[PDB]
Amino acid sequence: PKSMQCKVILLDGSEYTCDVEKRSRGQVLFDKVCEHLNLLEKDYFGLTYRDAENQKNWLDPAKEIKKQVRSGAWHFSFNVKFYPPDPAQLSEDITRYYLCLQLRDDIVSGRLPCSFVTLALLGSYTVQSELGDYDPDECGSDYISEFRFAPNHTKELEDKVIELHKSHRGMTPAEAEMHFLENAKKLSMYGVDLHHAKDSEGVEIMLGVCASGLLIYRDRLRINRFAWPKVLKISYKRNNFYIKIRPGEFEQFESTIGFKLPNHRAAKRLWKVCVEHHTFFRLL
Ligand SMILES: NC(=O)N1CCN(c2ccc(F)cc2)CC1
Repeated sequence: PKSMQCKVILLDGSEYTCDVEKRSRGQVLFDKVCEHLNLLEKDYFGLTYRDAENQKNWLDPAKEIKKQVRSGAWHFSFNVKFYPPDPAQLSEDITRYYLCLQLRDDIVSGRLPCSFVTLALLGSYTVQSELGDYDPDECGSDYISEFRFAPNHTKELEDKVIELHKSHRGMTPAEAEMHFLENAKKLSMYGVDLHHAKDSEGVEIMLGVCASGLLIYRDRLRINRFAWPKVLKISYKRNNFYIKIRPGEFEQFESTIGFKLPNHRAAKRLWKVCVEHHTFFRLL
């Protein structure tokens, strides 16, 4: 029974290595990673891989690993797939911990934009969680934390993290993680998966997929939002992704909005993440 070596980048930046039979489905590897992580609330998470075009793909747990990674290495990341709109409702602290690690990467990477004050507040809760109570000993007037807090670090941001850290005396790791999440969850790009596209006139837009629906970023002045309820039907054909929108009360016919994606695989990928989010956020 021939087994393939799998390497998984965990949310703390460390590598987990295991073996699975070469005809294994993605669920087999995912179950092994989740057990390694002592994670029970597995529904929010998944494994990503990079395809032959270097795009991030979700590893489908129901399909053979080999028929997804195809010609590529058996190298994966462990990621949040469905960002809970109310992290306080998760049953375990360890779930909330992994969600925090994902969000810290979302922030440092610039996928999750954040004001100066919110970067420093989020930062201060991570420090409280990881080091415990503020200690003046590990912080002179020239302190810079090992912790990555932001896509661009400034001495002013480092100072503001420390100032807010001082206010969190007595806060336990679970408490600090919950405060982190209560703030992060409110950010306008929280849990938003962004896809480059063109509208039916060839104008460059972004399509965002999240818990509440599909977003269309045309410009800062023009953001259309389709709650899952309003979305009747979704489909892809060639390089195109089409969305059917419910008629308003006492309108006869649905509207179709068509989008052009970079290529057929980018269209299919957007279609599948939409399918997944609708099913998830219709059951949650
Ligand atoms: N198999 C079926 O009978 N349905 C058809 C509609 N479909 C859907 C998917 C995504 C979305 F955004 C809106 C609707 C769910 C599956």
